[PDB]
Amino acid sequence: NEDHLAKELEDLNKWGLNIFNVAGYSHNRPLTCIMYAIFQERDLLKTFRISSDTFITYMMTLEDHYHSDVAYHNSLHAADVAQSTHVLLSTPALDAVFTDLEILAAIFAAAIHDVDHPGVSNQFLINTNSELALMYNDESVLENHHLAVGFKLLQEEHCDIFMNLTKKQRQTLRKMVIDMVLATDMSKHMSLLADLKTMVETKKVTSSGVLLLDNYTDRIQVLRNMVHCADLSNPTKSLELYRQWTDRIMEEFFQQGDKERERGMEISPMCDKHTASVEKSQVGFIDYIVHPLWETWADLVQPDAQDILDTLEDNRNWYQSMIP
Ligand SMILES: CCC(C#N)(CC)Nc1nc(NC)nc(-n2cncn2)n1
Ligand SMILES: [Mg+2]
Ligand SMILES: [Zn+2]
Repeated sequence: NEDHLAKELEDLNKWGLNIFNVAGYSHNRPLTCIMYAIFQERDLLKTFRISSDTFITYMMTLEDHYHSDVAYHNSLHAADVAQSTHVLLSTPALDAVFTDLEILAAIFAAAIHDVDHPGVSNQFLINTNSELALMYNDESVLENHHLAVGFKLLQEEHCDIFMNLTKKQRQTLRKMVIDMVLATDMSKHMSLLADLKTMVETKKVTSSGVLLLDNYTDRIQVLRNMVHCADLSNPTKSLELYRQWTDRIMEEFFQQGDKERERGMEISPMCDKHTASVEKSQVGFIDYIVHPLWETWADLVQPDAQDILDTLEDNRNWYQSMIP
């Protein structure tokens, strides 16, 4: 088992590490397992003076706060987004661009970004007058909640993985994590993409092909988009992995649609299992959301995302060919 897990972790720094296999070989603790691996790999425990005890205590508690009975927004998804963010941070076009604190913040944001997800959408929470929608005035309702839970868990006994950060680093990391988790709210997608396109249109690059990100606004705009890209990365993975993600999201969608139907509500797009095409839903998702984003990211970091973008396009056309 340990040999199988070690073999899978040979792909720790690669797009398309098989996180499903990691879950299997870690007795369904993919988030704790992959986060420990990532933090060891980047020397983050040493740099930020985090004991293994504190880190594994926090991570196990965080993972326990992902719901195992939701089909998609469980800790496997979190583990995938964290590992994908870890890969994106090391894209050669971003060499030496981000600080250690920014790296830490992004990976942490990815790990916590869907914690305590109920397996329904923001629109569902708003339209059912949820306590969470009330608390956050319908504004990034889930994403605010994920932040609330992920941060509060830091206050549990032996859980404050940021204890040895400086005061300013703690404040700045909090702000950055907030920015990156809120950037996973799909209501912010068009704004984020507009800003990414602006950065591409005005990009500055060194002689070595590395992006120049002078001011803090540009830096956080790239990091926000990076975590959003990782969140939206399933269609950019090898087809055998993408198909497993699609199976999981459609299970979660159909379950929400059943709740909507039983409440006498209008069923959300793609959530009616008696009429929904899984394949049409994926092609629309890619055409309207994922491909505009990832093509723009690819342009920002060219040529480093070329195989990722080609895989996305190939998967899109494969799904389109499977439409009934
Ligand atoms: C906020 C992220 C979210 C979005 N959008 C919803 C959880 N991610 C997501 N991931 C997949 N993976 C196959 N598919 C979809 N689909 C969205 N329409 C059809 N599919 N969405
Ligand atoms: Mg989310
Ligand atoms: Zn997510």
